[PDB]
Amino acid sequence: AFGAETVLEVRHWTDAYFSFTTTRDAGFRFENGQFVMIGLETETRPLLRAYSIASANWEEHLEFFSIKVPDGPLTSRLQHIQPGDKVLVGKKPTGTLLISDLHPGRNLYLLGTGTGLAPWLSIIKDPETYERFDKVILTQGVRFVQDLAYRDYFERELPQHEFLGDLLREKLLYYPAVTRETFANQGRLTELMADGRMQQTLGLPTLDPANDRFMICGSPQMLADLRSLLDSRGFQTSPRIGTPGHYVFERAFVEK
Amino acid sequence: AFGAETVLEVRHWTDAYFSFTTTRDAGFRFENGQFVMIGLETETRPLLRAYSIASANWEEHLEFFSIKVPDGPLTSRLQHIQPGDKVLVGKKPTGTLLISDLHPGRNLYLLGTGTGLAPWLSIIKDPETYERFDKVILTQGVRFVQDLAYRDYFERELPQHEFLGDLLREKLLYYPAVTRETFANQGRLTELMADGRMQQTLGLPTLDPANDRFMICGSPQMLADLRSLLDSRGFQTSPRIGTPGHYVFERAFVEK
Ligand SMILES: Cc1cc2nc3c(=O)[nH]c(=O)nc-3n(C[C@H](O)[C@H](O)[C@H](O)COP(=O)(O)OP(=O)(O)OC[C@H]3O[C@@H](n4cnc5c(N)ncnc54)[C@H](O)[C@@H]3O)c2cc1C
Ligand SMILES: Cc1cc2nc3c(=O)[nH]c(=O)nc-3n(C[C@H](O)[C@H](O)[C@H](O)COP(=O)(O)OP(=O)(O)OC[C@H]3O[C@@H](n4cnc5c(N)ncnc54)[C@H](O)[C@@H]3O)c2cc1C
Ligand SMILES: [Cl-]
Ligand SMILES: [Cl-]
Repeated sequence: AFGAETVLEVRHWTDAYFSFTTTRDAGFRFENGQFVMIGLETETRPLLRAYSIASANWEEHLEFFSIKVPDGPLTSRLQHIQPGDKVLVGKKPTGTLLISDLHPGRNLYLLGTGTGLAPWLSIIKDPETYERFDKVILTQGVRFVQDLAYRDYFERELPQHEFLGDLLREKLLYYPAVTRETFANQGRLTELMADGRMQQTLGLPTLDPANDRFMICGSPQMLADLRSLLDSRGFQTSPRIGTPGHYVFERAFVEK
Repeated sequence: AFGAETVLEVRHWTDAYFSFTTTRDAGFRFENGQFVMIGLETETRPLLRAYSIASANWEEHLEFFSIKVPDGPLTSRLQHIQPGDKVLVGKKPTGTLLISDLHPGRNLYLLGTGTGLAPWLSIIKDPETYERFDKVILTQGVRFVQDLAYRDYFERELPQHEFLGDLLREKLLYYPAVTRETFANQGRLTELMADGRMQQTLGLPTLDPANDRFMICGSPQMLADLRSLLDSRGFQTSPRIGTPGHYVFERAFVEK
């Protein structure tokens, strides 16, 4: 059920976040935005947790973007992985963060906090994302400036993607947000959207249910707050996988 | 001079050939087709050898395609590398296998035997290769059918390259050759070209110095034989790096 894959590269962003890549089974297929069970072998039972696949389905490796919880059963150990180590990966990806469950639209907003950024790494590398949308707004809301992950990638490297680059300079807009200190965009994503600061910064029109589509991935609080905002502006959720709406959303984690 | 990189993936083709990938230094730049010194740390002095870079310069990792010599000082050890191991990689790539040293042409023939295939893995992934040529003929001459490396990649996977695929189906022609047993294309590359079997199979015209360009990488014998053939047909070699000709060539190894 859970075959081992091998850890390739590992990068630590902060004391709380790190990324890693693994090998990918020949028969492993997924839709961009989906999550899969991953984990570790132990002295007893394997430790297994849901993780977004932070890479596109056309890519040769898998990537994961992970929290580090000091006493978390999985991540207390996962944080110490090294190239060559084994990480268990499931066979059955699933999840709600699918552009196929978004009604036709013009602007695609990817609203993520913390590790909620993970599925966006997949989505922004899907060619179909750009076939369907005029603008793709990539966000990450974090606490401090130093917490922003993949910043150089988004700001410098991705606009040079030998293959996606030309399109990305035209369509991909990066909007980092920081809560706990002064910054160009200071606040929760809900607050930056509530008074239209996000749209003003990006040069986009006031939110409109006919035009704007959302994918939302974050804390229980951010999901509740953003859903309340969008619902109050006339946006309708996708009610289940396979049924389209103006937005889709998925818990980045649960407060256990 | 020789910083360590980390081994990522390893694949054994036969008892005599294997491939591996490594991390790449942020400041490491190269022209497609070039070689670099690589090697291993030891109990004394590092073991260092010239290796073609078997990947394109736009890619995030390096790949190498290696012989296994039973009592070879480097490869007796290199064959046992595992994910996570360190491989030394030089800073100063060089070499003659540069499309920039080919006069304008129509068809690009990549004539390789054994590990001579390595630089072609770089060249066939360079977008500039296809800007400059109507057809790219990818060869590997080997002894037995089972020795052909990357066969599924060339025949099945590469024509589906999410980004290079459309172009490759149009322009990339794979021509495997085998000497020691019956096969669609049986013989040395020199022999398959001497009587035009290669051109007939591929549906290309008789060799013509105005139109056909060659990059040649292989054994001392194959280089001598192919140069004699091409020279007798009026093709002129590039005399040095930076001065263009109808063909370029480089030793895949030396008989020590
Ligand atoms: C659909 C889904 C997708 C998920 N995708 C990811 C992902 O891409 N990356 C990832 O790191 N985790 C993801 N998670 C959370 C993940 O399943 C684990 O909870 C996480 O690996 C921590 O495991 P643990 O055993 O160390 O801590 P656990 O005992 O699961 O969690 C303990 C506490 O850690 C905190 N926590 C757990 N995960 C996070 C998190 N991601 N961000 C902030 N705080 C967290 C919460 O306070 C939680 O109560 C996802 C969860 C679900 C349900
Ligand atoms: C410009 C250049 C590029 C090279 N690129 C590559 C490359 O991409 N991949 C690679 O494996 N080697 C390549 N080589 C050969 C390489 O430098 C080493 O010789 C090889 O790694 C074997 O090292 P060793 O110490 O094990 O054997 P060494 O003592 O170097 O060689 C001993 C014997 O092994 C045989 N041999 C060595 N290399 C090969 C080979 N590649 N194919 C068939 N027989 C060989 C010869 O009989 C040689 O006399 C290249 C050499 C040069 C000069
Ligand atoms: Cl929020
Ligand atoms: Cl030959």
